[PDB]
Amino acid sequence: MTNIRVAIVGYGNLGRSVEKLIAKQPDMDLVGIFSRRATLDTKTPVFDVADVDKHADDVDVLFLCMGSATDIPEQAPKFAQFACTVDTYDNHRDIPRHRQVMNEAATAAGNVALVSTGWDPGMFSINRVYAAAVLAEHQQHTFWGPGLSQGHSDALRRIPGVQKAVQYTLPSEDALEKARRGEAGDLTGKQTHKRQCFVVADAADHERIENDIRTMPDYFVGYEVEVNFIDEATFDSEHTGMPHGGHVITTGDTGGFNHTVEYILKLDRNPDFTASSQIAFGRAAHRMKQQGQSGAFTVLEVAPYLLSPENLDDLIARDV
Ligand SMILES: NC(=O)C1=CN([C@@H]2O[C@H](COP(=O)(O)OP(=O)(O)OC[C@H]3O[C@@H](n4cnc5c(N)ncnc54)[C@H](OP(=O)(O)O)[C@@H]3O)[C@@H](O)[C@H]2O)C=CC1
Repeated sequence: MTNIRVAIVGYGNLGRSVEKLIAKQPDMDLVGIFSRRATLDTKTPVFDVADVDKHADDVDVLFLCMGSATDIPEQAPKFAQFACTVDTYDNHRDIPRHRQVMNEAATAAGNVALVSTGWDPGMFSINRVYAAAVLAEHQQHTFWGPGLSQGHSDALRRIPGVQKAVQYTLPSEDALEKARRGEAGDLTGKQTHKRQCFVVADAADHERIENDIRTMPDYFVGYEVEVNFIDEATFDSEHTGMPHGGHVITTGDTGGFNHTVEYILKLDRNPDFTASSQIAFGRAAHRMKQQGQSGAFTVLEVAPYLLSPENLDDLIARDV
């Protein structure tokens, strides 16, 4: 058994998660980390991202863990010419373009690029397509959370007087139920999710801050909001985590008979589950290349069995 040689590009939250999780794999060897920074807090060999071309023959798959916002769009295609790549790119409106670009790079180099893996895009995208394909006439919605929202948290932190803050996006239990019954067709995004804020500020600024939040356009205006002014000690203790998750609910009618399909994710640590998904798809990319395949693919184009470290025969005999 020849293990798959993998490397990590970008050492942030995701990068640390995949590094830590590769040890739990029976068929993978971490060759090193390609970073823009020289000094990293790890015993794993660190290399300059500029020297990827010099290790092209020591690596089978590159786990791209840089920022989706800017890094991915411009850097990703370059790495596809050196080995199979796996990213968790999440800009939905840019995925078709990303795929086309990654496909040209991967095809030319003869590698396989797995784009937009993770839980969303990723696992949620898969369930969305499966549930919609099965239930011809259907209604579908995806709720996010309970979970930390980085975008909304930043809006909170930029309010004058806020020392520390975090906001959790929580799906409205009322909206979830309606969706399960198939009566959520007419619900706005303003009523499917609730917003919970935890702010650390001087008691004298509480009245204003609370009002700034409730009237903040786009972010909180029109939503059910709940503000909590906690002690710094309480914040550091129970609000320095990265939890997340969500629900993908699909309902359908088969002639006077309703069917509900619900996929739920409860993650204690977002980067850990994302890394787990990315890794599994890393195994799939390698396998696909072996089978003579090349190009860029989404999670919708890989047969399920490809992500598993077990042989197909064991899977069919035990899990089908
Ligand atoms: N599809 C999905 O379900 C999901 C996708 N994602 C995507 O995955 C990505 C995850 O990145 P994440 O680790 O959370 O974010 P970070 O910002 O922590 O990591 C981003 C990049 O910035 C760099 N950098 C990291 N830490 C530092 C630092 N301390 N000082 C200076 N530079 C640093 C890194 O590159 P370098 O080491 O080279 O400096 C790293 O690759 C996101 O962009 C998101 O779009 C996230 C969750 C889910």
